[PDB]
Amino acid sequence: AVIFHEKTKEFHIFNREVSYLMRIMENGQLENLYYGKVIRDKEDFGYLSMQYTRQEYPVYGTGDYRSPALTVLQENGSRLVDFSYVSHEIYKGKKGIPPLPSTYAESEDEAETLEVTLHDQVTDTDLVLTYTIYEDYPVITRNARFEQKGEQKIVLERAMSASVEFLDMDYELVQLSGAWSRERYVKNRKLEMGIQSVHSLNGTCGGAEHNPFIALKRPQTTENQGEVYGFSLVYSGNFLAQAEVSTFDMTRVMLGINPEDFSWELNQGESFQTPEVVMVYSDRGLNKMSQAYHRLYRTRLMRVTWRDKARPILLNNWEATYFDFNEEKILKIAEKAKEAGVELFVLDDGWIAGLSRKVEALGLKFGLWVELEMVNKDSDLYRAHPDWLIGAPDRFESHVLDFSRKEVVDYIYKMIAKVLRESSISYIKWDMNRYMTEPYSRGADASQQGKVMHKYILGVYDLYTRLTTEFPEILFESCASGGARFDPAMLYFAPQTWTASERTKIQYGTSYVYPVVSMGSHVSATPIETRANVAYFGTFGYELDLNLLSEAELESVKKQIAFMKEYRELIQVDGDFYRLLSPFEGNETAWMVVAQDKSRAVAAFYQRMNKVNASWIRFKLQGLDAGTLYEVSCKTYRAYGDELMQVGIPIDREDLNKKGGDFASLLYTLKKV
Amino acid sequence: AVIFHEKTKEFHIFNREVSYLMRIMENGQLENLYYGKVIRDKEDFGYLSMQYTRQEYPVYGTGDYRSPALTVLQENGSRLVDFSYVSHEIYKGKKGIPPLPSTYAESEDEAETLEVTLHDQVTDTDLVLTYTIYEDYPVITRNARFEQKGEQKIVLERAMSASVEFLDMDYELVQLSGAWSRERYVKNRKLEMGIQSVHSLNGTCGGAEHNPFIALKRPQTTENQGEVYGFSLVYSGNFLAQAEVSTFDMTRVMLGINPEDFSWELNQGESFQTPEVVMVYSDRGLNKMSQAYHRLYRTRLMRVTWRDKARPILLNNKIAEKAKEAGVELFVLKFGLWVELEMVHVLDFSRKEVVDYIYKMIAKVLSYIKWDMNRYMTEPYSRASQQGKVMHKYILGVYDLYTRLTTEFPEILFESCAARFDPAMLYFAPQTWTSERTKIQYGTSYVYPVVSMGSHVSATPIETRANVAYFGTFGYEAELESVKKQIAFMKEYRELIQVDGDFYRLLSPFEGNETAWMVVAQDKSRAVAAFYQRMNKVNASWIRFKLQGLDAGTLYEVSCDKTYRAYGDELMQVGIPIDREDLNKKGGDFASLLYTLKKV
Amino acid sequence: AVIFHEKTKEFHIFNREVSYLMRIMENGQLENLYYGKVIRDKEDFGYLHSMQYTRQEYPVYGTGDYRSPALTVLQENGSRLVDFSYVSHEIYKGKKGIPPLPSTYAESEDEAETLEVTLHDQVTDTDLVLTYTIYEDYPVITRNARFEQKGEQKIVLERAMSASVEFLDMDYELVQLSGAWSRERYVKNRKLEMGIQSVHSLNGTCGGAEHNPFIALKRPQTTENQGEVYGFSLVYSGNFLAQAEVSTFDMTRVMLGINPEDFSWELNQGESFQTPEVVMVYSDRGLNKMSQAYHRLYRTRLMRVTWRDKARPILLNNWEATYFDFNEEKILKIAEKAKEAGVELFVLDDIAGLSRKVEALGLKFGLWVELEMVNKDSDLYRAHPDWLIGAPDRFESHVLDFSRKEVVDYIYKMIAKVLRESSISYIKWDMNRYMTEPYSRGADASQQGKVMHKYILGVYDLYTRLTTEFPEILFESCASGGARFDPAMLYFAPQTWTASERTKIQYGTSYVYPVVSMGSHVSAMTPIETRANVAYFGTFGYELDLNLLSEAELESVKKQIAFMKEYRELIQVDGDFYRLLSPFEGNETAWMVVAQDKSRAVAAFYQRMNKVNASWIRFKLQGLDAGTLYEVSCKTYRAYGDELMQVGIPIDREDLNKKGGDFASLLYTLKKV
Repeated sequence: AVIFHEKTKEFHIFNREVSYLMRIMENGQLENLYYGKVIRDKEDFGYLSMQYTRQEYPVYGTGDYRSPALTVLQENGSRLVDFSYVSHEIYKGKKGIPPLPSTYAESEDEAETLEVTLHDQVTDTDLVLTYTIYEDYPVITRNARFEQKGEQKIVLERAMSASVEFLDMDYELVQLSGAWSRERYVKNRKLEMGIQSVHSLNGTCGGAEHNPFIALKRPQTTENQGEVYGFSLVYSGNFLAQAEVSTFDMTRVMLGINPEDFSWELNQGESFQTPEVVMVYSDRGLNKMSQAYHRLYRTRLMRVTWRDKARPILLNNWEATYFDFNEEKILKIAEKAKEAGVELFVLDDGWIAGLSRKVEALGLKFGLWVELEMVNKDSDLYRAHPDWLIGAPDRFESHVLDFSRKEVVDYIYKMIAKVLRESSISYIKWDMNRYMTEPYSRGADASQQGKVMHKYILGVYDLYTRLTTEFPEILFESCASGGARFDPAMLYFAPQTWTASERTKIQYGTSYVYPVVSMGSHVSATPIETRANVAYFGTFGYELDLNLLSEAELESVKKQIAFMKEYRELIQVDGDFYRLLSPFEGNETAWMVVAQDKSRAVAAFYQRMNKVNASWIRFKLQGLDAGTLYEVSCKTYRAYGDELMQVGIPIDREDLNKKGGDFASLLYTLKKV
Repeated sequence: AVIFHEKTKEFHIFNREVSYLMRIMENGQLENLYYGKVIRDKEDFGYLSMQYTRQEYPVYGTGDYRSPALTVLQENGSRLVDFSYVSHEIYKGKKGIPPLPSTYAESEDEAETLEVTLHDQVTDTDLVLTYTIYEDYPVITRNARFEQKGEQKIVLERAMSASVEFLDMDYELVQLSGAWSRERYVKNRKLEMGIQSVHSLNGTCGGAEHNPFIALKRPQTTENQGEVYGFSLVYSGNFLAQAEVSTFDMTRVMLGINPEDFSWELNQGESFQTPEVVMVYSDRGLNKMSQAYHRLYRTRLMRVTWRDKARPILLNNKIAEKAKEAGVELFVLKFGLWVELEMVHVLDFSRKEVVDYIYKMIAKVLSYIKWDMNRYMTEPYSRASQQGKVMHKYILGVYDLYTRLTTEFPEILFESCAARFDPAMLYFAPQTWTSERTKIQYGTSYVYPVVSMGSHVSATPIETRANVAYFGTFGYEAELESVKKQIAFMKEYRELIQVDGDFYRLLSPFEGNETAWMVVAQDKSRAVAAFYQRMNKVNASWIRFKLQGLDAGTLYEVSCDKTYRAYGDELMQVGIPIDREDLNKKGGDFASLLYTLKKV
Repeated sequence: AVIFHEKTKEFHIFNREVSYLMRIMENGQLENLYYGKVIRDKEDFGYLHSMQYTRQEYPVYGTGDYRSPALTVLQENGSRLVDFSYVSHEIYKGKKGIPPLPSTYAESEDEAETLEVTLHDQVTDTDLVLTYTIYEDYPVITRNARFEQKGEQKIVLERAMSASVEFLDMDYELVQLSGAWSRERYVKNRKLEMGIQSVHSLNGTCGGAEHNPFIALKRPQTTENQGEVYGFSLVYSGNFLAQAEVSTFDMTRVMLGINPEDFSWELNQGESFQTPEVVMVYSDRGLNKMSQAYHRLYRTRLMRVTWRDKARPILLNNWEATYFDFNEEKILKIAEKAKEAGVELFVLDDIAGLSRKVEALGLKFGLWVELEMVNKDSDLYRAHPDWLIGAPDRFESHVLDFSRKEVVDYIYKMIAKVLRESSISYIKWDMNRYMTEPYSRGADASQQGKVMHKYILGVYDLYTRLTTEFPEILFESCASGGARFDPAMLYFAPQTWTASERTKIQYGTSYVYPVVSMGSHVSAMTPIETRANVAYFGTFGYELDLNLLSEAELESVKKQIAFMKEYRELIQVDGDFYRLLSPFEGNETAWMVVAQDKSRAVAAFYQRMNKVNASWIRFKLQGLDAGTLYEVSCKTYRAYGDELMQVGIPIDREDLNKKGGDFASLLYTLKKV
């Protein structure tokens, strides 16, 4: 799928519906030509002065006067660098960057890879650019890598993964942002002459106010037609998503790691790796782009032994920090299992090895709650190794343990593994609810400062690596209270995570890029029916006390559990998410799930505020198969596919008025014949 | 006046037109309380983490999670820093910045100054914040200074000049952007979560891409009513103008020099001075802000010589040619010259050797001299700890060269061309060089005075070009007698257009195809107005263009350059009727008209 | 305030705030010149000077007219062509009064002027009179028309518009007030484009049931505090037609009047026709000042005297008593619930001895009465089957005819017989049906074109005679529908009937109606306090069942009654309404009332959606003097007027949270020193 026309010195990245053209300029740099819909192969695209050309990896210190993408600092105090093409090679299959998480390929003819090498002469460093194209998907990935061959000591202050340029300034930025309890809201803004960007500086976790995602769509693009470009970045630390335009009407969008406190330094024989981006092109709409992400992340990125199974039905329990009484817990589960029929029970706080075997023998699994920090009073590390705590000297400390140093990592792994080795724990839940302040390391030289954030992230990554390669049979939750680690990397390590009108808006916002399975939803102590109807789509759980609920509620939860146990196979692992109505610019939301052979479906309709004496409603589905006699239920009638998609399902708005107040909802079920 | 309210530790500053208030908080930092319309005095404005409060000089790494305005690197390798109030004092006047240009006060009853000292104990560094309030105008200036008293070295990585915060995001950023041949086109955008900014990294030229000026206005503000805020930076090097809104709807703007390739080292006993910013508030539209800026720049900024004096008419390309004296006062090839003192391919003004060499070389041959530069910069390196100061030192070098020349020869009038149209040059070079020129002049008039722009007439008829070129400095580059009549007119009104007048903008080239402006004397005695079309139409409706900034009292004589008399009120509401296809099509497209409004 | 410059033949009406300027053309028609800000009087306006392009006062089709006409008369020749010419004019002082319809008045003959111009046609020998009135110390102008027949020829009228105002440019917006019932009188604004934009009402009876007869025309940048805005209102209750039309030459034209869909009035020798009145208000400060002008004018010079200054009484209603004709339970009610709580008016829904008993307890009495409706069973039907309204050989499904005088006199005799014996002091008239088959069985073929305009005059004269016989009875001109809410009913009946979907209705309708006319009520999700906080503004009333209520509620109702009885003098009869925040943009609402002298005020605001982790709010008020110190909150502090207007009152968002959920209210009160 990759060919090199030697006569013109240009490349071509084929696919079924994606094309990418590159060329080697006279100066020796790399220039883009086209990127979008597929193009038939031609032998010469010749017919198609910096600051006026589209580059692949710009560098400051030349005629180009826009924002750069790379910045080095030599010993003599200069920021000038340039370097050109020396060699390249075409490979087959993903190789994988070792220290960082990434995607992978199972077979051999599933993907293709191109690696091109560029070399600098004055400072003697090497830069390697990697491109990857997936068969059967419209997805392209890229990254970069630095290697030093000479003796000079260089310092890296700016390093971005990707850089893409266009020739037209008529687009419409899209971003996901919001504070906690209202996070991942959809915002969109028009491009204007200058700079527009989003970023994050929380330190410990990823973006808590912004999400490492950014889109670029035409003004007329809607859920069903139009052009759209999507960029996603695989990282958990500080980042920067910038999209500037120039007065000459050219757009340049870049992703990468935040250069706010990046001061990485290289020596001879050392090397540096950078996170990779994922680019998807869709000419049919946001539905198609979101489906591309859903399929790719569900299949090619999540850990094996969890891609085909369906998640269990958890049942946490709230309390007032009572005592460690044994009989009450064992009686509680017996009630829950015998009656409700759930399949997993989790204990919280500390309120235990012997307790693990009893629960398993009863007919259900077990789970725990863990947090990884230290306290200045009783952790005994404060009186054992005071320096292991983070914080600069002579500065007041407002605690978080230092994961930069390898010894700490090993201490915890040897300690936590001591607990995960004799009991039958099959579920655990990681927590983090603190922001990094005063990021100074007491175990590093003054010249090695500025690597602290990246080293911290690498440390948490390799701790997860060791733990999950030692005990490959348990499940993980990314976060419990922070709600700010919702990034693809944690999905690679922890298969899921934690996130009613607020819930509807949040889920609609977050379904642009992440799959439905990874979303964690629960039912808390508005009738239970609407909460169940909104919590069906995703992981399903309960946080309730069985004593406080009457028998009618027990029958209701039994029915709900039966329904979810029936349909979770379709909803989670084999389906396609379709968005129909938007919570924004309206007061109604709607979505549905359709199997891969167009044979079953589940559609839901929600309301936010009651309307009196309003108009009647038509509910138009999508994604079905025309010319197939579907049978709709929930009252049954039969209808063809095309007319059901085109005239919609009638909705009697008095019927939802009976269902409740201000939070009515409905479900529908389809079949084949 | 300014008061310090020692009981509650609050500082109040005001010109009877606006009221700004600060407060010393618990940890010794400063806060912001209110900034806008003037308010009276109470004694206790007490009823009114760090990431939610409003501060006027933020620092990163102590709980704040937004872009900081200060970043210093210490030997230990850390980048953390704290400052606390230690003392304060009050001046009367304006001491001014020794090494950098600034606005100057002449009498001591014209402005009052506040200075607050903040001290850091770990690095033994001093921070001084300076505020100035002008009497008779609603303007405020700020800057900062850094002093080191200890022994260890520290390095400045980012030093901004201002930081102002609000409590709502309901605004609309106004910027002034463009490219070569089309500079300074007005653009509007809506504030939204994230960061939006304008920057410039060109080199020696001062804002070749965006002019260093931003505004911030309500959605409903037109040219005649509404609120507006104005920020202007007096500098010629690389700059940056952020505007960030958080998720709690808290806007925060900041101005300063670009931190892209800035790294200043401070040793024992050393000092660093930052450029000064100027703020203006208005509650009656953009016009009020425009007159405030215009009057201020040409009142206490431009040289004391070319202030009450009009500008000479000029001509470009010997005694035989100069014998054609049709009213021309000055010739360029009295006498004027043109030089390029910076190209040889670019000199290095950071060192003093080249400065002295060129000074002697020019003073050897040294009433009108120009200055040209046609290249930006390339490979910013100088022949190891001072490599980051090259841009700022180059700017300081051209600044001191200008100072020496203007101190030596006090009469020679200098211009400038390249677009380096900053408020810096005007301090040394009082004037600068600049159909299509209609939109360029309209945009530039938001901040700069009308005398600043240098207009010329090239070789469609000539009358329209003359009409558009009257406003500014008039110049040149069967028909000769018309040229005699043109210079006859310009010599009659330049005492009003140039020195004593107020500029008003009536129609807008954007969102239309008309353009209208006019000037008015200090009192309402005389005026001149003009209305330029662009492309002629057909079956258009009748026209009745009105007037503003005018007295609602006495009579006027509307000499349609047919004379009729009318009161001020009507001229405000009904307007002057214009008959399309009778006079506008009489000349064709690009039609223009003039008017006069003598009083009695 | 009116001067005729006979040398130039132009009129000039001015009021030290507005200026209307007219001219007489060469062919005998009237041409407009200017309308807007006041102008000093000059000696001549010659320079301000093809029938389709000139601006004409009262346009007529034909004779070169090509836009929509304003007058259309049919003659026996079959022609439809007329023209008029100026013959005379008259000037005097004080309003005179249109006898058949209602209108504003002047009480001192030094507060108004008048101009009457006469136009004559010779082919048909008919006369037309145009009237103009100007109020001193108000920016308001009125105008109407009148038709007279002199010759023996017969004419038939098909179009009759009350007014026609026209401008020079299309840069405007249209502000209409339109909605269905239970969501009535919203605000929809619409731009102007080449063509026709209009609103109308074809309902047979009541009218104004989906489009209130009001229209505005404001600049695009006009807000509640600055801008230029025009106002037009129509004093009528039947079918109306408000039409704004623009031409390809960019010249708007707005006209009001009667809907000509079923208007076929004819004029015989010596007859006459009178058309309704329009009211025009110009404001240069904004919608607040325009609304204040309407409020003051309608409250003073249009509402019936003997009620313009006294405050309305607190009333109580009982509908939840179901339907049982027992006795002494109502006595126990009025004795120990209503009287004790402090309500002075007790309204009974659906003899004479009971009324006297109620007065002994110290209360007034009320009643409910539907007048224009009959049932086939009703004795009236059996005895007089033709008195109804309908057509032969047509089905219908019963409205009683008022075109005939016999029905009017019968109804008046019956109702006066009822009222004389009892001590009634409050009556609520009702009408909850529309008119279908508008045909009369008493007129001949020629007169079957005026019944819809005729019975409106019938009901007008019925109220005239009733209210002049009993000049001490309050009237409420609605009980279900809220469609008779227009100025004429206000002239006859001082007031009428009307949380979420109520704080928006009131905000919408307060543009052109004083807050005295509001028929607010309290009825029993939400707490009682937040409903009272909305019901305070306007007439206060209760619709509850005090028998079924707990003591905690009866302890708060007394406080509510005390507060309303304290502040109703300020709120109703002497105060200026100010609008601060609008519900059609955000999710908050706010208003306040200020006394005539800046001495005291009351403010409040509401929210509709509960928010979490939101931003700070500075509730800033206006319409107040920056003179002195005053503030009380509910403790208190002190502040100057200017500071209070510019920085506002801080609001702690936690305080709203504890004051209930999703519907939070606050009340503030000011003082002098």
